[PDB]
Amino acid sequence: SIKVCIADDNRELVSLLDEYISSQPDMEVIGTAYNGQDCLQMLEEKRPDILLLDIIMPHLDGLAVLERIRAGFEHQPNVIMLTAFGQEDVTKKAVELGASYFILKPFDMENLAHHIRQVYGKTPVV
Ligand SMILES: [Ca+2]
Repeated sequence: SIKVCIADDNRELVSLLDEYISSQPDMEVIGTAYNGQDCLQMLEEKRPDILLLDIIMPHLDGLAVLERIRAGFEHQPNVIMLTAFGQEDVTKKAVELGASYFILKPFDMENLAHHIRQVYGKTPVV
């Protein structure tokens, strides 16, 4: 199954995401975090295939998280940014830092699941 981790400081949203993704037969939520530091700690412990990553969060933001994942971890989930902040420089930074996809809030759950499955099933070297 696709193992998903969720990082966002909106607790209600995390619960909705967890409920929906848990209802998909091919997916499982293996961890959630409410800020960037907790997200990094969660990634030390869990090895998701997919990370849903909010940007605006306390302690450490999702772009700092993205940069740390690429530089500091052996195992790397494919990351889907899921944020309200789709500012021109931020989108560009996200792709430079290794994000696999970037979805704006507000979003539809079905579209999100569609992207999860495409990103998991993705590279250029055969
Ligand atoms: Ca936020």
